[PDB]
Amino acid sequence: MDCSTNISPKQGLDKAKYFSGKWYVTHFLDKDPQVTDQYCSSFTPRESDGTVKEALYHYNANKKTSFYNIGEGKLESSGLQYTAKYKTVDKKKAVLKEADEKNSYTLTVLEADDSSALVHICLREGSKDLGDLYTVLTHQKDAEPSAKVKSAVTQAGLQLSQFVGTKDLGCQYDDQFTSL
Ligand code: HEM
Repeated sequence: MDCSTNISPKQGLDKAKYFSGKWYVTHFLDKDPQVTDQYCSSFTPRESDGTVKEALYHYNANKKTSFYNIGEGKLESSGLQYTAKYKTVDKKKAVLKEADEKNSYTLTVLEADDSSALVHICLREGSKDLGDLYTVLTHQKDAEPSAKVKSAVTQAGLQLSQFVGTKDLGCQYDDQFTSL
């Protein structure tokens, strides 16, 4: 597998709209999943002098288990795009593994407004691309994405209908973990 190539951040986006609130994934598009388990995710991204830190949460909807990470990276010269190394933590944010130099993700923001966003994420380990994911995001669980963000899905060459909708998965979030 190869992460999608035509990916660059939309220019003219207002970063205070992305580094805002918390995000819940309402729809995801996973190109070549190595597992069949489907997940829910929420994260809280903050930025300061070009360094991003974000608490990251995954819920396995089949096994009904959750795992936790903290990402850190630097904004690119191109705009709202950053490559993040990440720690592995427990629900109390105790560090189980420090960030290393082989594991990272690149996050690119394709659209972001007052209520919603579209972002792309390539997860990598050493020389291999592990996962390519598009995610539609809202600020509350199960809120409808904006017409603008829906338009950006189609602009990106995609069909929203072909994403997995997370509402039917029976998601469970930990809003204490994502807070702050
Ligand atoms: C609902 C949306 C998402 C889905 C379906 C999803 C799915 C997955 C899956 C299946 C894995 C591998 C789990 C394993 O077998 O260990 C994973 C790992 C990971 N994801 Fe996501 N993910 C989502 C959202 C996100 C987002 C928004 C971010 C970044 C902000 C992110 C960052 C990561 C990272 C860093 C890992 C590596 C964790 C590790 O190696 O322990 N994910 N995700």
